[PDB]
Amino acid sequence: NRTILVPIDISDSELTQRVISHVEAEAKIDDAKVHFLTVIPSLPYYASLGLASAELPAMDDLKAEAKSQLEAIIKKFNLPADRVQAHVAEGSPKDKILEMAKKLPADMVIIASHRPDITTYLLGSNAAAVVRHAECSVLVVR
Amino acid sequence: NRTILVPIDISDSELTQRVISHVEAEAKIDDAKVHFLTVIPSLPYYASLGPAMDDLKAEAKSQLEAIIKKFNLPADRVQAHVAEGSPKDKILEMAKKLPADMVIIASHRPDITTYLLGSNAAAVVRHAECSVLVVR
Amino acid sequence: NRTILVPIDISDSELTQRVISHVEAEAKIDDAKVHFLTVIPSLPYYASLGPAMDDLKAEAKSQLEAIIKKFNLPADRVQAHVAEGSPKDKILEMAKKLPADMVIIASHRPDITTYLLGSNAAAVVRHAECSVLVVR
Amino acid sequence: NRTILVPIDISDSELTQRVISHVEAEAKIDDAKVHFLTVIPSLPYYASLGLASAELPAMDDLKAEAKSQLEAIIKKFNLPADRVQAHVAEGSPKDKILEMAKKLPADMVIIASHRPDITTYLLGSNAAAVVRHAECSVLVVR
Ligand SMILES: Nc1ncnc2c1ncn2[C@@H]1O[C@H](COP(=O)(O)OP(=O)(O)OP(=O)(O)O)[C@@H](O)[C@H]1O
Ligand SMILES: Nc1ncnc2c1ncn2[C@@H]1O[C@H](COP(=O)(O)OP(=O)(O)OP(=O)(O)O)[C@@H](O)[C@H]1O
Ligand SMILES: Nc1ncnc2c1ncn2[C@@H]1O[C@H](COP(=O)(O)OP(=O)(O)OP(=O)(O)O)[C@@H](O)[C@H]1O
Ligand SMILES: Nc1ncnc2c1ncn2[C@@H]1O[C@H](COP(=O)(O)OP(=O)(O)OP(=O)(O)O)[C@@H](O)[C@H]1O
Ligand SMILES: [Cl-]
Ligand SMILES: [Cl-]
Ligand SMILES: [Cl-]
Ligand SMILES: [Cl-]
Ligand SMILES: [Mg+2]
Ligand SMILES: [Mg+2]
Ligand SMILES: [Mg+2]
Ligand SMILES: [Mg+2]
Repeated sequence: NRTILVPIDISDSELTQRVISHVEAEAKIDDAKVHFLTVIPSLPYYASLGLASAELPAMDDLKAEAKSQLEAIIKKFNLPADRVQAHVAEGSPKDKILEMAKKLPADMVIIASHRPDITTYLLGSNAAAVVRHAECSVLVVR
Repeated sequence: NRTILVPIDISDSELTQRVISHVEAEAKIDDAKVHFLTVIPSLPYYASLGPAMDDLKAEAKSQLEAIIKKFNLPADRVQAHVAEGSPKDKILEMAKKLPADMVIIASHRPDITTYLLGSNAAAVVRHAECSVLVVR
Repeated sequence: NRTILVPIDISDSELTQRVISHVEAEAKIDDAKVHFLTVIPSLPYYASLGPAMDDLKAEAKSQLEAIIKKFNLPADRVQAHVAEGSPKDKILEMAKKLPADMVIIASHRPDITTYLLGSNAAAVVRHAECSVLVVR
Repeated sequence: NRTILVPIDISDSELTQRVISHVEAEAKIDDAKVHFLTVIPSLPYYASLGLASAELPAMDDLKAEAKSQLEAIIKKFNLPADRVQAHVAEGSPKDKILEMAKKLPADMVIIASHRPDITTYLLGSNAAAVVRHAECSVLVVR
């Protein structure tokens, strides 16, 4: 039965805190499996400044860390342990979200509109791309 | 408790058929009130080139009421509305006035063209102050 | 050399007045050919509720030709066109068919509402294969 | 007279190479001043993984470096030296582009649609935001 994708940006509490009741409600409808995905973004510009000569941490360690934080966030959702799965990817958030939505495949993607503290843009760049490009239903949470 | 706005384009059966399961589900979560709205478009271009709106509104209301019979919803929790104007304008205005907690809309009319999101879905998902479910 | 497509909404004087200086400038860079297009909208909603298009097309052509007289462009480098359909559809189709090297469009009808980019400008800037100047 | 903003992402040759003839042509119309801006993007997510405990280079040095590369890119435009100015900022590219467009103020912003090598998205996140949110004309170059 139903598969729901919940992209999580571990860098912000509220983008997560907002979706909780929606993800739970959508899941309870028919005991769906809920896949949570955090994406460690690629750094093309910093790359051009010589930062990877210059050094960022190993991607293997960055993913292990991002995964541990995602795992803590997942536990904030009241969902049975067998209906949940944690994923970490590397890339543009929108690219990897859309890739996973296709690969699973997702029947619904549940995302926040944007970061709370910034009002100006009514839709964030990832939310906007995902809404437009997903092949499945997309719930934009406000 | 919750209020759900369901904009319906009475001229497209598939846009309407597509959201049925989602509306029914979303309503049942907490016995929400469901408002259906259809909007008779403004024709400003035609105005530049030179029946009664009363009558068009009654026909649209009649067709929306028949469409509502395709949804399993409690009769006492449902309301139908007809408006005149740009659809996105009147959808957004009703979302603020109700106010709506969710708007449920289909993405676009699928066809042989390259678009992925319709002009009204795009404006609604962007400008609504509440959550928006874009159905595919 | 270059081909410039200039979609005109004949019903809005300001959308048209706003691009005049940009079209004139863009043309003069290299003595470009300028194609003006106005699109008579499709009314599928009205079709669901139940004069001649020949006649509407001739009136629109006539109004577009009068609008073209507000531009300083060489008469031999200008062409006017009228189409029927969704404006963005027919704009994009003509941009591919000419093909256009640039499309020059105004952003939106400014008014008391929150929108910043009109439905046709948005689709054109996104889907055109060539450069697009969005005029403010 | 006229002021043109040309946002440049120093991390890609073609996003730059494409705009050249357009920027020159727009400038020659009436001897406009051309402001070039590169934005060093803020790294909220990497921040949450402890990378700034963990270390990226000093922002002062990152800006000096980004500026030196921008300066080389600017010289690829056939423009008089007194009608050109280089800027570096820190933040979201779209935020800082829009800020500068307002502050100058810009009469036109000239931007590429997206990165060449990625076809999927017809408009990049920064291009899309700038087109929508700029108060002035925006030329999207393809
Ligand atoms: N790195 C990420 N990994 C997983 N999901 C993400 C990531 N970034 C964003 N998202 C998803 O997209 C939602 C909306 O965030 P988005 O990035 O589009 O807004 P924003 O941060 O305000 O925009 P911008 O990133 O353009 O500043 C998030 O709530 C989350 O669901
Ligand atoms: N006239 C209308 N009245 C009420 N709601 C509408 C109307 N038109 C569209 N909608 C709502 O918006 C949805 C998406 O339709 P939209 O018009 O955005 O797609 P489209 O017709 O493919 O795009 P466009 O009208 O740009 O060509 C519909 O499922 C419906 O929920
Ligand atoms: N009927 C049309 N024919 C030809 N070009 C048009 C037509 N309508 C709009 N355009 C082109 O698109 C531009 C922007 O108009 P647009 O319709 O996108 O704004 P809007 O009317 O504010 O939005 P909407 O029609 O969504 O409410 C116009 O300046 C014109 O270049
Ligand atoms: N860091 C930057 N500083 C200055 N301008 C930028 C920056 N990033 C993008 N731009 C401007 O925006 C244009 C289009 O790039 P955009 O980032 O929107 O496309 P993309 O890289 O394909 O998208 P994404 O960044 O969403 O992957 C660039 O050509 C450039 O003019
Ligand atoms: Cl926005
Ligand atoms: Cl699209
Ligand atoms: Cl907008
Ligand atoms: Cl796109
Ligand atoms: Mg973000
Ligand atoms: Mg429609
Ligand atoms: Mg219009
Ligand atoms: Mg980019």
